[PDB]
Amino acid sequence: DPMVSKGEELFTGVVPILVELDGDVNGHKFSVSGEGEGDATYGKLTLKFICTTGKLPVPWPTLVTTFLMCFARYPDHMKQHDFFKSAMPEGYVQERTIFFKDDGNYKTRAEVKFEGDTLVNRIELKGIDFKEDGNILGHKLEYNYNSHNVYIMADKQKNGIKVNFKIRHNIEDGSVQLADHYQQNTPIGDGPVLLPDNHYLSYQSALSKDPNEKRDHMVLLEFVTAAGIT
Repeated sequence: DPMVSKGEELFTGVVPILVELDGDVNGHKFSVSGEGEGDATYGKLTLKFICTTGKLPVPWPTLVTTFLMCFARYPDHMKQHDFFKSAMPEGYVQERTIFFKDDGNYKTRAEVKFEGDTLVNRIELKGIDFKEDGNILGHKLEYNYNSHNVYIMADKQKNGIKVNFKIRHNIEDGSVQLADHYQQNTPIGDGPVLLPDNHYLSYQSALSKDPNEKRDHMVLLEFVTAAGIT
């Protein structure tokens, strides 16, 4: 397939990744930069993020979903369903609203595209109506992360996709903080893209720290695999 060849070919080895995020949650402002690499053949992403403005005023786990679905491994039989690579190299817009149960919400806009050989994710995040002393601004979330499926459907009329899923973040008391994600993606170019049948991505994420790093930071290792079309 002369299309499936194009974006495919852009992802066949290890691709450098740059992430930049500008954030404001209840007027607490911050910036983060990330670097690493993705290897879509294996669905493998390796990233390190740094808060460049000082102390991150939200828990790192809350930003994992915000900080690259073009790196998903699509099985050969499901390659006609890979919208994210098909939008490349011109890229796509990824928008979300993240509703923290009994707390505030995040609204994000990102552009994901190539700059030369580097895959870049540029993000603006606004949070509002957070509780001062709640789980997010009160930093009551454990530094860990659960496996989760991400459901994708076509949104034909916007020439893109809609994605929906729930994240449960472990609270330090043994409870959980739900984060209800609503997502839309649409290509930046006017060229054709693959519009998928309903399917899902399986994510596994592992959080860690760099023992030599004094800045406020997070190391993220993610595996992501498309499924749900036999």
